[PDB]
Amino acid sequence: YRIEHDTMGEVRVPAKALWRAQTQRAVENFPISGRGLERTQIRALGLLKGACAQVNSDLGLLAPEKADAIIAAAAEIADGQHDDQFPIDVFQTGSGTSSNMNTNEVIASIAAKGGVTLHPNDDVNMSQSSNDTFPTATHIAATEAAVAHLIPALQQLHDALAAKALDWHTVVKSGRTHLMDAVPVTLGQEFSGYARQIEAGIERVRACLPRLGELAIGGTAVGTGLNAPDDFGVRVVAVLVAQTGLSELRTAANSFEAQAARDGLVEASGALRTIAVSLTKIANDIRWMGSGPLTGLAEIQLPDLQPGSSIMPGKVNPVLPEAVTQVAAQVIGNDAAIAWGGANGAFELNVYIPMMARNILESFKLLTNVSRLFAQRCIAGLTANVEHLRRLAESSPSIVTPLNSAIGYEEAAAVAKQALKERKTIRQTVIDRGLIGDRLSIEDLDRRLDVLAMAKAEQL
Amino acid sequence: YRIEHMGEVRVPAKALWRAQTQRAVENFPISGRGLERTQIRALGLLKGACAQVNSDLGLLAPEKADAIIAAAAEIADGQHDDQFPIDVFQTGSGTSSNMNTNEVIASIAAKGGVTLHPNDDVNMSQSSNDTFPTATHIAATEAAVAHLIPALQQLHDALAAKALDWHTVVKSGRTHLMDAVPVTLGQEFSGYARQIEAGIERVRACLPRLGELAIGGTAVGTGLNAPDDFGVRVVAVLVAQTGLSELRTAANSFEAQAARDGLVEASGALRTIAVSLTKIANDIRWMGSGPLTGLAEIQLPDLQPGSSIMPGKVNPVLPEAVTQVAAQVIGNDAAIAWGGANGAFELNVYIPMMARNILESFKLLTNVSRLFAQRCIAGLTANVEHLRRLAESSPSIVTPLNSAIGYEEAAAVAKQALKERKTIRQTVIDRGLIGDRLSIEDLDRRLDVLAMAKAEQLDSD
Amino acid sequence: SANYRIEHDTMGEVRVPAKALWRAQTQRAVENFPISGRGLERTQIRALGLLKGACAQVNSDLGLLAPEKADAIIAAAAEIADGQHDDQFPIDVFQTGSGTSSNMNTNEVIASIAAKGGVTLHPNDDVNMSQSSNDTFPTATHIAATEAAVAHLIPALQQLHDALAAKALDWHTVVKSGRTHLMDAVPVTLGQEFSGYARQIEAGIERVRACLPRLGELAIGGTAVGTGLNAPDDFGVRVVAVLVAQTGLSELRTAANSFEAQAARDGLVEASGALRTIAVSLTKIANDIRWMGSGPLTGLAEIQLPDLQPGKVNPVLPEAVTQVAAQVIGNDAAIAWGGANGAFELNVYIPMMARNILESFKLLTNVSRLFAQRCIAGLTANVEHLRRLAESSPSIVTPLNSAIGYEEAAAVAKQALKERKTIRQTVIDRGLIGDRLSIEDLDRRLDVLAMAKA
Amino acid sequence: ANYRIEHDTMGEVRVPAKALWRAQTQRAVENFPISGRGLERTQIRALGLLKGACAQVNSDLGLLAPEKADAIIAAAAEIADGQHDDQFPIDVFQTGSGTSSNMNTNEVIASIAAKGGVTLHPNDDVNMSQSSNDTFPTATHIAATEAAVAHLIPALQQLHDALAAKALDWHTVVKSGRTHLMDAVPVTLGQEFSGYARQIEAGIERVRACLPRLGELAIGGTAVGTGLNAPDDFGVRVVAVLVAQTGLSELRTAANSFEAQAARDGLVEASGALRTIAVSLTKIANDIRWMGSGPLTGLAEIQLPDLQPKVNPVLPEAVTQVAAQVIGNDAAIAWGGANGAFELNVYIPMMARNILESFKLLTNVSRLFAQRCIAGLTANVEHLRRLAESSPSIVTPLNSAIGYEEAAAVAKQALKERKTIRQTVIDRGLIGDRLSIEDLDRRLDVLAMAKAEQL
Ligand SMILES: [Cl-]
Ligand SMILES: [Cl-]
Repeated sequence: YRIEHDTMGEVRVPAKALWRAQTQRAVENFPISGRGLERTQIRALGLLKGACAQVNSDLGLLAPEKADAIIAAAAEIADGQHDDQFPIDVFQTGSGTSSNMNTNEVIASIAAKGGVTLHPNDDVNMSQSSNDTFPTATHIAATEAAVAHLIPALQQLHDALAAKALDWHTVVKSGRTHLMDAVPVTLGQEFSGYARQIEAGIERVRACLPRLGELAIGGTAVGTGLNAPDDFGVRVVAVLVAQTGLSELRTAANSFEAQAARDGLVEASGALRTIAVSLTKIANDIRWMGSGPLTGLAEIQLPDLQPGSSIMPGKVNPVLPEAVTQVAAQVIGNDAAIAWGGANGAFELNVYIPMMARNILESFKLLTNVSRLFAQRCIAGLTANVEHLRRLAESSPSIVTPLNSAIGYEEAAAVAKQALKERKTIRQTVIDRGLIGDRLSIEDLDRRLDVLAMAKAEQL
Repeated sequence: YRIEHMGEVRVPAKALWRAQTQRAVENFPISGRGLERTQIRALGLLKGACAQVNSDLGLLAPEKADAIIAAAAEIADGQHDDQFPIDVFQTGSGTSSNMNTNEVIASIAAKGGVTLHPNDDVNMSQSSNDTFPTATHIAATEAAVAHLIPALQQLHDALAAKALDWHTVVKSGRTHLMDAVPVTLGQEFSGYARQIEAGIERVRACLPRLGELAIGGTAVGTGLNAPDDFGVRVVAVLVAQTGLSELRTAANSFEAQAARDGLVEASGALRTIAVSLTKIANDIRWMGSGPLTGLAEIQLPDLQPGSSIMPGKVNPVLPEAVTQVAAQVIGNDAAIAWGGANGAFELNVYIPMMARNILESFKLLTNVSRLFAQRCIAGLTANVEHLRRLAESSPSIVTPLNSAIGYEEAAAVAKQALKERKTIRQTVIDRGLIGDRLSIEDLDRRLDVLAMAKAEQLDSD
Repeated sequence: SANYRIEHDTMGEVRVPAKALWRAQTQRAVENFPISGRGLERTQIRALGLLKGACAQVNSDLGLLAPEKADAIIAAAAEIADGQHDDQFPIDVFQTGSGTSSNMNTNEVIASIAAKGGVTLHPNDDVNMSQSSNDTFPTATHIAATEAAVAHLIPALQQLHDALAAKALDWHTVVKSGRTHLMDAVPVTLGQEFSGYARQIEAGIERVRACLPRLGELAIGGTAVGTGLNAPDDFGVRVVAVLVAQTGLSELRTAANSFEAQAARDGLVEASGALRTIAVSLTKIANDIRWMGSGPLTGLAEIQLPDLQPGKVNPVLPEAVTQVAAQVIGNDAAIAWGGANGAFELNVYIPMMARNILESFKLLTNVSRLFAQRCIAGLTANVEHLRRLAESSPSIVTPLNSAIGYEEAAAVAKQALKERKTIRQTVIDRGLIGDRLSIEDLDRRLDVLAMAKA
Repeated sequence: ANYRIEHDTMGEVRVPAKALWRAQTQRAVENFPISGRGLERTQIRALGLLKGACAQVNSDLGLLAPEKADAIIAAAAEIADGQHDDQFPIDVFQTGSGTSSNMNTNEVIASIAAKGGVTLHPNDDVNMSQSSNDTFPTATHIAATEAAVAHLIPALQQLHDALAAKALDWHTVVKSGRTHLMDAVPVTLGQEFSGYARQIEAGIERVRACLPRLGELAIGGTAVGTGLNAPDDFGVRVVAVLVAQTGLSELRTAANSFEAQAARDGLVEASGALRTIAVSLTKIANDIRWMGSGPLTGLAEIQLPDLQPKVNPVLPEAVTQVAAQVIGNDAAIAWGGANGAFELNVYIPMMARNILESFKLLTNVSRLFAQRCIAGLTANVEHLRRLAESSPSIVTPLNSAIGYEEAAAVAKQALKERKTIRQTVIDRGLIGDRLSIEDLDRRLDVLAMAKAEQL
């Protein structure tokens, strides 16, 4: 432990700590959750501070040697080398000013090790305020999370579902509506439905990016840009785009809206929440399809991933659909916290940013990781019980309707009843009731009862 | 009372519905609230378009189809809103309300001498599962395009007009509710206007999927027992007759019946708009707070006496209506997502509940946005001189004095200005700082609070 | 020209529909708030009428109001309470958040009624004597909610509990396979499952009763801000005594703290949490029941639900129940949102909170009785099918754990599935009948009804 | 050499050489890398306590050899104490029964015992008489009950006491009431704080009211609630040991063993109380930051203690952000709670994460709020009295003498002419037989108008 002195007081910080006094005071002020910023927010703070130093150097406001040291330090933070140097609670001052100062202090300590003296506020925070920085970092992280990680994971899941839909194009089975027997579908058609939900999910995320990517940087304390260069925003954004390749980043359409509100995070959480709703449907159908082996639906077999029960030997459970539906619940909860924070800004500043940031970035992370796992450890290895599915379809009261024009709906209903009673196919029941004659050939019967043709699947 | 038929069922004399509707009436006495006029309208539009297409394809006799088209137009025109008694909380496919529509059409046609079978004729090529969701998405799409977006535009334009009027009305900023550097009222209102403009963008961005219709998918999405092009033909007629260009056949017919994800998506946009409106309305009632113990920045138009007991008091009732509507939209949004997530296999069976909530959220936001615009925003007046005096008295504006008198003396100016409740300018003077290091002209340039707000400068015209 | 008359308030003159019993302030509110198109419910109008009568009674008792005026208010308030004048309450739910407009609606309509019997009442000075909207509208709201809880919801839940409990008794020995993670588990009885459902509803009643000490708190007497200004010091205790006497609801009480009772609506938030928990319970019960009724061929086909429209019946009441639960969850979020956002001496989200909490009580009340009477009571069990499912679960190997150990039991279950044999046959075929396991042991242990430990 | 082979009924698994977990835990490490966060200290504590108690009872009943039971009890005590938290690597977002974390505890106990020369089978011995399906929700409800009783209620009591202390200190500090954000009649700062204190007091009542069901434990129901493979009194014996060790008398066996496993309704109920407390805290914190606002542009009614380093209301901001998180967590909890199927609700680890977090946030921020914000507030007494006297609504007690409509005209003219209400009553010639100047000055005393009660 080393000793430091702010105005006014003495504070002890850990010897290995690169943060300084203001960060240590915040550590002492907010012992609330014990959880600090995630890797992605820390990275984005590093990206922002490097770009700001670049621009301050470019405009002749910051000595090049100082700028170069900030840029080098900030690069180390952005590269994830100092994730342990950010100890401040998520539940901190609502502008995120404490984490902003944490970044400035850590950068100055890194630079000191290379022989360059940096003032955390006067140099590392030059042209910035305690209010346009943390939300800028939040939107960088969220935009990067969307574009570089979530959309590719969703595409991977989409592609897995679509491949199954193709494999199972002719795997006929009974539809279910209201959980009751219905006319035939194919397993491929159902999975093409799941694939569309994920594809629409990607479209939903893409549609929020024009506003998610808006950055407040340059608006300084109240959105007016006082004490910054007039073009600071567009210059900093240009550097960030050039360096990251994230072309979705842009200066805000209105500098006051970009600090008074965090509506872009609320909008984006809505898209994540819709994806959670879709994933809930997909995962719950899939675990119901896999239910059994003997007292359930037994339509498909999920890959085994681990023993199911500490007490019931040999049982295996749909653990990936469970992870997906729990993740979806968490995204829904996080979404409510985000909206609550978003609605409650006042005048020139929304002061729920650290909480909103935690929730939106966690939702991105959970959906990204569980989507890849779902695709790779569950969807890819599904196998269908093809004969079981076809037998139930061919035995269903739902398929007697195309018999009506041959034998009348009365006799069709009798066929339906006897088929259930004897657990027979409709076909065999028609034969056993002696209905094959000049009225109905066996070839006409097989045409009328072609359950795959009833599913009306496009041939390829 | 009349008797019908299984049977036997008693139905009110002047009722155009028949036995199945009356059964549903007896099965679901839950909320006492039925379909809204917009949903009834959409069912009418859909039934008329289906009859047109069945007629075109030679599946339905022209005189039967003509009778359906005439009856459906009456329903769509709002002539029979009292003929749909079934609870919202009905069978989750909306099949009861679908049959309600079929029965009412058949009764209307009967009065014209034409006999229609509610199922075989009016429900021809349709199922108990692709129709109610189609009508829901028609209603929601119309609500978005024909009503909500124009109402939001009206509010945007009213906010933007105030931003323009108040372009030079300088005041102190507030961050964390604490004194901050100068802004203008016009800047704040341009921020509010952007939030509403962004709200319109959000609604527009959900329309490609909100406008997707299930019609043609029949019982499970396969289109069994309908013509293969039933969907595209019905959509063609609907778009031609209504002008609702956003309507389209669904990209995937199973997704369009197994899920209502487009309603969940659209509710998110409405919910974000509710979040924006909460900010805007809160700020405005705080700006209007007082008259003497609050912020007193602006005056809201009086709309009614404030209090049954405190005489003369007037309250920010339009902001209250807006923030209460926003809470309702947030609650409706949670119900919609809950319904959306819980479909099974080929059918989501939460449609009537989801429909009730999404359409009510459209309606509330539409109506309160226009009232907010017209009865509050349009008539706001600013206490211009009060605002400016507070800005000119702020410790936050001494910074541009630093390069003239040093930051230590600037802090002393700040301290003294507060203690004496004087402006910074007057304090600088009262401390004898005006000499050859600082002329009065220089002082006024440095302490120009409007320039500190950095408002955009307009051109010479 | 003869379509309207002129009324006035402190803001000026207002044209009012000629036949309307309301006056200037109601009419302003009609024009200010055309938002949802829906006004106060019957139950809300009743509680407002009841409250106004009770206030006039107490003002009469204390000699503050002339008995002739007091009697006219009490007479008119009773007409309002009984539902004679619901069409004279046109104001939207989404009005000023104190309910000022609906309070004046009641004052003005009472004044107009009393005018027809020859008595002149000032809507503020007489009908609203000793009162504010800020204590009377939350009081009317909590009266309605307390009444909904005690007189309607709890009895409806008890009816549902009793229907569930009767099935648990009737089906006490109907053995079936338990399911966990949706996969084949050890035996249970249908009766045991329904005893679980009954407990959830019983616990639901316990949750509603636990909120009553704060739901029943009334703000009446606090007037403008909670200080009681312009009311007798004992106005609250006296009005509540009249209320208790007239309604029979002993749960109504004066607030513990008069400032908390007006600055916040925390008791409505609290009560919504109990309703939301009940919606969560109902979702589980209804989902299980529609899955048990599923199929028959493609589903579990465990039970048959009564057919209501008009054998493969759609589970229409489970669908109504789970949709109602979704609504209660949505209403609950709206209520908490309004609840959190009070400022200083007043929470101004009351009409919206009232709309949602009263609707949640109504939906749960009505759907629970329907569910109990028209679904639960007439359920029939496919007893032989259920026993066959119980017998076929590979997890019936579980009671052999103490005899052959977890790992060998797992090997048994897997082979039985692979070779399509019973567990008993597989235990035999694996040569496990020996020193530490006999056929007698299996007859004892593999008995599926005994395994359910009923 | 950096790994070893372990096995389960699904096959062989490579496990890090130094790890005390075994095959099923390692499978779960690979199956669920989702959030990157595992069980909390309190959850691992409760799991350790529970395994120890189970071994004690199995020993008592002669079902488990004493030296095996002793080894389990000793290992479980080390886990409970926190010596092995680094041995619990499994994600929160695992199988929804918590099977993986249950086997995590079983495997780590087996490895700890092996070091002392005792061989335990993770299933047959450490998991004897148990399922994940009764033990994981039992450990969850133990942890939740302990959080409520030993941590949250004392934290709320501390906040209540700090607020009540201000209500006393400021009992006669008169100010203007505000309703709809507009000028109302007088209140005292103390009266307002007595309202805040009651909200927190009611919050404690709300937490106390959920304990009879929060404290219900599924232990003994094993796989589905029937108690199969467990002694008929396993549950009650285990609960007695837990109550004795923890001192938590609120722990109890479940009223119905099927409800206790098929649903997690007690967590949903408890979250509702926490959500209500968040709603209260939001009102309290908002009022306090608005009272401290400005000073020039705001209300400037009170001064908040400066914490870093015009002081920003950072603790009210922490409180309102925590409340938002509690509301979010509460929605996640209800969602998981609703979606059980048949004999098991499979959202337990997610529901546990969220309810335990909500307890923790409310506990810690309530203590910080009490000590570092509420206790040091100072009132601007003269400014507050000036606000009270300036409100035009102070005309209200004249209603009985001049009627509502005239009093309204008085308030309107006072505002217009920038005069006091007293002068305006005079200017309008209202002093007469129905209102003397002595009555007027009696009725307009703002402290008296606040009607603060005798102490
Ligand atoms: Cl297809
Ligand atoms: Cl390790």
